Amino acid sequence: PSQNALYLDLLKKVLTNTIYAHTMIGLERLDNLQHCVEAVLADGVPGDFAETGVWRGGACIFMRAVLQAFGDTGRTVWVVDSFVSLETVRQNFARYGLLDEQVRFLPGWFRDTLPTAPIQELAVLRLDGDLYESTMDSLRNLYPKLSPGGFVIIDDYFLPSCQDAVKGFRAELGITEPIHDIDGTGAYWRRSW
Amino acid sequence: PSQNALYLDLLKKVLTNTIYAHTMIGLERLDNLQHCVEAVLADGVPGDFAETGVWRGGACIFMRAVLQAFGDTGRTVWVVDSFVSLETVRQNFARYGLLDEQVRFLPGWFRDTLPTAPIQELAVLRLDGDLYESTMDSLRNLYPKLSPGGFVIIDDYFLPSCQDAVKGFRAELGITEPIHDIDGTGAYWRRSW
Ligand SMILES: [Mg+2]
Ligand SMILES: [Mg+2]
Repeated sequence: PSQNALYLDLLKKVLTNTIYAHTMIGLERLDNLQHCVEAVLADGVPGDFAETGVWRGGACIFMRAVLQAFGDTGRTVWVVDSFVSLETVRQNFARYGLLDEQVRFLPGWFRDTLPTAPIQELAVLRLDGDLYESTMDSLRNLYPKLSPGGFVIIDDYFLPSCQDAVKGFRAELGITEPIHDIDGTGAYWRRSW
Repeated sequence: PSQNALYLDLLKKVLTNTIYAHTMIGLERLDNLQHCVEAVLADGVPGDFAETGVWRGGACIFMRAVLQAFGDTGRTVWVVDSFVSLETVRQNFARYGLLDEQVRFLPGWFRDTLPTAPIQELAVLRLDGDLYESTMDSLRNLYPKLSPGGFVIIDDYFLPSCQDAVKGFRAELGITEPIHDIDGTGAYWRRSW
């Protein structure tokens, strides 16, 4: 059931700066990110949230905001990137009053930070898969933490080179859950039960 | 009881542009405007809302937003000024998706538009009382429509010349409901029962 719909609808107008930028990903993809997050809450899919490649942080701020909207104080949002520096993203969470303990930051190269990542389980995994290595590093390390019922979201999936990186990973692991389109740009799938 | 608090809290961060301008009046005065509007809804004080001197319209957008937040479809918000033109304010309501039938516009000089004003009753009357004539025109014409339990809000009350205009009006009508401070700038009073 849709708690604080108005809040989240306004926040998307604001994050996308449609109101006068904090995320390039646009409305349709924030919409997708809302439904996936609301599904894991409603269905009881355990785990934290995590985005690799956050840029200014809008998507991570938004995921945090949905947790705010449904009164979930247990799940953590993981903001993972090299760093548009870290402190700028931090204070981007602040301006929404969401810079708190439900937001943790993993600064550094993915090669270095992800294998030893202090994440136990995920209900949502998100990546702006522009590059081959970034995508594999993210999927290979973090996907195994993705709980059943959890979602993987790939923001630039339909870029052919991103496609191929992704098909390659799904072949490696024998992952066969079917991919669904979002907007001709991004795509996602829900891990099986 | 506080419906959609998160929505309204975010909207104030946005209207005041504390998030990256739509109202100069600031947080404390949007806060005051929230409590007064929530009181008339909770207490059943009938009537529309009306602001004279709106500038970009932020306060009027906000009043409309509180109606959005409490699911009140009956009350109208009156946006009253000469016109930073009218159409700019209109599309300022649009960017929040609140440009609808619960918002009506009274363009023109107060001398011309207010005596023949198509307003029946008010629960909230608001003015940025910078000038003597604007203040009197607003109070004299519209205050008598203010229901019992209704609020009058004067955004620049503590400016000495605004003070005196206002004391003058309250003397004229034998209005004795005591004035309360907001922030050292604005002030308001609640009409008696
Ligand atoms: Mg992208
Ligand atoms: Mg003023």
